[PDB]
Amino acid sequence: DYVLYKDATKPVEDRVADLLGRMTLAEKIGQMTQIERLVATPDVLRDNFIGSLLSGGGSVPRKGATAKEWQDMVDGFQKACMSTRLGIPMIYGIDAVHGQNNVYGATIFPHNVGLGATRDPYLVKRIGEATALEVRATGIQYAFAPCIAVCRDPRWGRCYESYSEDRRIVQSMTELIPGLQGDVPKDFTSGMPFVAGKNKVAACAKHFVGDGGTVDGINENNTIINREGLMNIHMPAYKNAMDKGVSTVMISYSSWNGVKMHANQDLVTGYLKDTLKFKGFVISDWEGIDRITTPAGSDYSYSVKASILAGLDMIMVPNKYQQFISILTGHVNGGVIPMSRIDDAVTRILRVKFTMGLFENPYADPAMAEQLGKQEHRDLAREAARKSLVLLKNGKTSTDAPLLPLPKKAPKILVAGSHADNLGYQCGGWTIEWQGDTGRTTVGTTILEAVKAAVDPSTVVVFAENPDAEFVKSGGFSYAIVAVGEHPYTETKGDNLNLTIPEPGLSTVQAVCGGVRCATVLISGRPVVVQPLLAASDALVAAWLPGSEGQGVTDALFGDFGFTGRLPRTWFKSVDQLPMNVGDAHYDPLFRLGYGLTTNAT
Ligand SMILES: *[C@@H]1O[C@H](CO)[C@@H](O[C@@H]2O[C@H](CO)[C@@H](O[C@@H]3O[C@H](CO[C@H]4O[C@H](CO)[C@@H](O)[C@H](O)[C@@H]4O[C@@H]4O[C@H](CO)[C@@H](O)[C@H](O)[C@H]4NC(C)=O)[C@@H](O)[C@H](O)[C@@H]3O)[C@H](O)[C@H]2NC(C)=O)[C@H](O[C@@H]2O[C@@H](C)[C@@H](O)[C@@H](O)[C@@H]2O)[C@H]1NC(C)=O
Ligand SMILES: *[C@@H]1O[C@H](CO)[C@@H](O[C@@H]2O[C@H](CO)[C@@H](O[C@@H]3O[C@H](CO)[C@@H](O)[C@H](O)[C@@H]3O)[C@H](O)[C@H]2NC(C)=O)[C@H](O)[C@H]1NC(C)=O
Ligand SMILES: *[C@@H]1O[C@H](CO)[C@@H](O[C@@H]2O[C@H](CO)[C@@H](O)[C@H](O)[C@H]2NC(C)=O)[C@H](O)[C@H]1NC(C)=O
Repeated sequence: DYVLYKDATKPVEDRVADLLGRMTLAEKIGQMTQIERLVATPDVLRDNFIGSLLSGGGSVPRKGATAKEWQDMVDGFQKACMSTRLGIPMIYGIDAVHGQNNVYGATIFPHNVGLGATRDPYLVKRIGEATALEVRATGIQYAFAPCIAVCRDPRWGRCYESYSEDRRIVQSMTELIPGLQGDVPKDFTSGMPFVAGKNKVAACAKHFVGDGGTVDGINENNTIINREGLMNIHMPAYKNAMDKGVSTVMISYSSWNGVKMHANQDLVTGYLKDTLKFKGFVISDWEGIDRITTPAGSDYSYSVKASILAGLDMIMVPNKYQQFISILTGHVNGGVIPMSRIDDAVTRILRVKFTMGLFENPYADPAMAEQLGKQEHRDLAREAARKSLVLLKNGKTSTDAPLLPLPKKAPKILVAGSHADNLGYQCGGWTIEWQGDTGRTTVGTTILEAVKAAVDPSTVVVFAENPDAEFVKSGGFSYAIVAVGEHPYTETKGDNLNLTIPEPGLSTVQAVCGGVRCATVLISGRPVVVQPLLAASDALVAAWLPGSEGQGVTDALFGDFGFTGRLPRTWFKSVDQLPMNVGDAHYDPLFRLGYGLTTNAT
């Protein structure tokens, strides 16, 4: 007879209920399973009724693969899923944290900390829109963004993924969600999931909760703070996410007062689900449940029980699905985990899938392939890059002539530094590779390239990665642009207790600036010991991790636009002051939050 759940003209809730009521335990648990593409097969996906696949950092079908290659890969996995008895389409997830960053040729936008410096939520919203198009351009329908952590200690390797240390700024930036998913209807209830259609993607608010408040900025560690602070600082943005209809929420590896988030039923079910009324699905982090126990995985059975009972709906296994599905099946077959729990998880997962139209459009649209790296997106990124720059110094003394804007016409100029012509360094972590990379890893424009594309044709441009003092003094230069900073990093490989950029960097700035007036471009995902760099430079700009569009940097250096960016974090005098945020009693910053010199277009 008639099959309600397959009827597109029927309400989401009715369809969910109809489909759920037909599912077997194996099919229900399968929906709760998310596996890495590396361990997926048509048989595996079909036989285990897999509900979702993801692509971890760097997990690509081929280096430099095209948009169609991605679409083909996703579709291949989908055909397998659509062939099951119920034909429930899978949702493919990926880390498009600043563009479809794993994908080659994809537009790379400035990382969040830089976006916070723009104080322009609408811009961030437009980036979310561009990002959705580029993610769908590769056939993917789910982005693990935005990260709305409120980084409170720069020593955190993931601080660049935090818009600001001030939650009011992080809140304003949740506009990325409607950009990615689309604007929610005027009626809309806070907490319901939403996705406009096949041209949008389901978003993810992560990492619930307090991931940006770990002691000493140690990643995945403990966040020691009263419930007032937890709710005053780390919780606010999630409510905005609820109001804007975020589709999913990922749990944090971090603990809150000794308790693992992946096991905290009070917050996940009690607060997020019951209090906040979140109706989308809650997903774990990469082996997040394994880490509930220490050693990690030392009691996977306990890990599955604790996390599921806590309230999580989908688990990012993401490799040993056999064990996950086996163990969870036993716990259910044994009464250790009630069917209501399983039925709730599946309800939430199916609600999200029906709502976003996955049952109507399970396959990729070949016509979206051109969206990947569309010039307009690059122009947008370029704009974001420029607007995220923060001018810290612009003249050695109160009476010096302002160095920036620099003249586009000069006899001979010098571009130098380890970050002057290194697209990978410029993009930072979460780009092509998980930990990011060095060199020309994708399609873009380096600072050196941008400079050459901006100057007058009569202007001779010379490049030196690390020239010595003499080379500069006898070079007959009019001025120099030196770029230096941190190297790409992600998560733990990024935690740093000394926060001083690697060498050569300072030496290059001192050697260059000693020979000719200079403008130092500091590439970093956070504030770093900067007094020595300021000492040597005539002008210095904090460019954060601008992304693939280097011209955004020169658009400001050469006066096409005036600097407008303002520090989205506190800039410390020394690491021993940390933690140290705006509003603290001992607040003695080198540059207070909100600081930013300005200039006007020529
Ligand atoms: C302040 O704390 C930080 C973090 O604790 C510390 O940096 C870390 O230092 C570790 C060792 O001291 C280092 O581990 C070794 O890494 C080697 C490879 O490292 C290169 O490649 C990775 C990416 O694969 C980059 O992240 C690294 O920055 C490094 O990159 C190369 O760096 C050189 C020097 O500038 C440059 O000429 C190359 O072009 C560049 N190439 C690349 C790939 O970009 C391994 O082979 C080895 O087995 C260890 O695992 C960490 O990687 C590093 N963390 C990061 C992200 O930088 C920092 O230490 C200072 O800086 C490092 C780079 C090194 O020069 C130290 O001697 C120096 O002291 C520390 N600073 C202070 C104040 O002590
Ligand atoms: C927060 O971070 C701290 C510091 O990284 C964590 O402490 C560390 O905990 C691990 C185990 O969880 C300790 O590992 C050692 O392992 C060997 C065997 O592998 C064992 O013989 C040692 O006795 C020890 O367990 C490590 O020593 C310890 N580091 C120190 C000195 O503090 C802490 O567990 C993290 N907590 C949270 C909330 O994540
Ligand atoms: C020169 O630059 C200043 C600094 O940005 C401009 O003033 C800002 O203008 C923005 C809007 O463009 C306002 O939101 C800010 O409040 C202003 N900042 C302050 C305190 O001045 C100024 O309009 C620019 N003038 C020209 C001719 O471009």
